[PDB]
Amino acid sequence: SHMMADLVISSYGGSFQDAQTKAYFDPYAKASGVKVTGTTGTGYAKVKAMVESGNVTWDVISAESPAFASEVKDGLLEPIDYSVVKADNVPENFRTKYGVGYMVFGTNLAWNKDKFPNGVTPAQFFDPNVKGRRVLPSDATYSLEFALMGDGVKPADLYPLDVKRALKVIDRVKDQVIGYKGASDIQALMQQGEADIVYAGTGRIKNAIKAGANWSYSWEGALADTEYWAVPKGAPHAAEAMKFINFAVQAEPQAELTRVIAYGPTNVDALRLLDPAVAKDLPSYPANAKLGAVLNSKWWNDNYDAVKAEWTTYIM
Ligand SMILES: O=C(O)[C@@H]1C=CC(=O)N1C[C@@H](O)[C@@H](O)[C@H](O)[C@H](O)CO
Ligand code: NA
Repeated sequence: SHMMADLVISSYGGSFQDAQTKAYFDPYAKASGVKVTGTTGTGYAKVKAMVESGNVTWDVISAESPAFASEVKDGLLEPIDYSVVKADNVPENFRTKYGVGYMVFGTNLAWNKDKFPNGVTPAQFFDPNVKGRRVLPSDATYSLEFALMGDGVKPADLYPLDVKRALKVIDRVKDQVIGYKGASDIQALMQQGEADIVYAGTGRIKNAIKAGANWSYSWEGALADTEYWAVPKGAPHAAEAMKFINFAVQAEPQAELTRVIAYGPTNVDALRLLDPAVAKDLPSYPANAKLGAVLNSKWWNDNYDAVKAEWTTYIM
């Protein structure tokens, strides 16, 4: 097998995609001689539509664990070729039949420092007396766990999610929620000063700060999740996709990703390559982990369809 066209990788755009281009896409292109083209739009609904039409234009996707669970459940993915993906320094739990866990990321409460000098706690985010333009994630995933922790549900007691309660909690501040947005849209709103309080990926928050946004954040009520490399069923360059995944999950590219954006590696040999201070900005850091929870992809696997049908009518 050899690439005669570009290898198309679907991700989330903005600063995270810039980080993937710098750590993974351009280094892979240089190492292999493959032309690599990053695109946006990754998500369960789009992967489903594309795979079922038989018009697969994405060779690799980046999938968050609930989207990945739905994709696996619908048989939308090629099994990973582990004769090609060789990464024994990536723990076996991340090397799944249909995807390779390559990143651990937190989703955190962040606030504009000038609007909130004393910060914002998850309880304050869901307090109608606290005035501020709020932005929640675009889907029910992450949003529901945040609402529940904001309402005093202990991280250890999160799952099974009390969906009715979570929606009643969001109801308290719904009139102050300006949007249910994707990661790139949230970072843009922070930088432009069009939002005052958000729930977003740590890397997006810290990149907005790097760009001059006077915002702060905390690990209180944060939700950690795993991101996977997967290959849509019927991907025209499925074998080439395996070679990219193999390259990308090695210690050095994984370290280059965490160098540019505050998301964590799955490769155990990546952290010794990085500044020891990066550890403290990751979900696995014990002082951080105790203040939030880890997304339960088994619960989402079993409840996503029911939650989605409700969420759509809820935001509309
Ligand atoms: O793009 C990012 O920086 C981060 C990094 C991994 C990831 O899946 N991200 C997106 C999620 O934080 C989030 O935007 C999610 O896709 C939406 O809320 C819809 O489920
Ligand atoms: Na979401």
